Amino acid sequence: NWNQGFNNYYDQGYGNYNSAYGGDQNYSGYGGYDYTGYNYGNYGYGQGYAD
Amino acid sequence: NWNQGFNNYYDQGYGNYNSAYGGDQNYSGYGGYDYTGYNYGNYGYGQGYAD
Amino acid sequence: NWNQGFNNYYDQGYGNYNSAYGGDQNYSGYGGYDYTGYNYGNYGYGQGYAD
Amino acid sequence: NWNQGFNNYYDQGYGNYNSAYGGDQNYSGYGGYDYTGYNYGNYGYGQGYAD
Amino acid sequence: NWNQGFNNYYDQGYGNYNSAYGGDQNYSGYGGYDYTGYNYGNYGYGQGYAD
Repeated sequence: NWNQGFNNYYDQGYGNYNSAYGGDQNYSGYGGYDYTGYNYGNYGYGQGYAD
Repeated sequence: NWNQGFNNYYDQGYGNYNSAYGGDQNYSGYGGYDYTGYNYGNYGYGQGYAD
Repeated sequence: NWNQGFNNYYDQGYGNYNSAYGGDQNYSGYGGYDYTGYNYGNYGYGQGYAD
Repeated sequence: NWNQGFNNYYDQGYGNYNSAYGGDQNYSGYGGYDYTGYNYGNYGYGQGYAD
Repeated sequence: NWNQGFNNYYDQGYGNYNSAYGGDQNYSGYGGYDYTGYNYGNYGYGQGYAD
């Protein structure tokens, strides 16, 4: 028995679920508040940043 | 038994589900509030940023 | 019995769940507040930063 | 019996759960506040930083 | 009986849970505040820093 629900959210509270059943879950994004992010990663074929 | 529901949302509360059954789930986006994001990643064939 | 729910969120409180059932969960992103992040990692085939 | 919930969050308090059932959980990201991070790691095939 | 919850967070207090059920949990990231981090580690196949 694995439980992650039965949560109550008020005002501006939120909650996100990133799940992978029978696999591997990879997280590489951004979260939080009052931040600046720059994405240059390579996820397909080639290069992300060319200098 | 895996549970992630039975949640109550009030006012401006929200919740997102990113799931992958029989596979791998990859997260590379942005979340939160009061942030600035720039996306330059390469996801297909070629390059994301050309300098 | 594994429990992670039954949480109450008020005002601007939030909570995220990154889970992987029958697999490995990899975290490489950013979190917190008042930060600046630069992503140059290589996740596919090739190189992330080309100098 | 393993418990990690029944938490109360007020104002801007938050809490994240990175879990891996039947697997290994790897953490290599950033957390906290008032920090600057640079990601150059190699997670796929090739090299992260090319000098 | 293993307990890690029943915590109260006020203002900007937070708490993160990195767990691995039936496996090994590896931590190699950054935490705290007022710090600068550089990631060059190799996590896949190849090399992290090429000089």
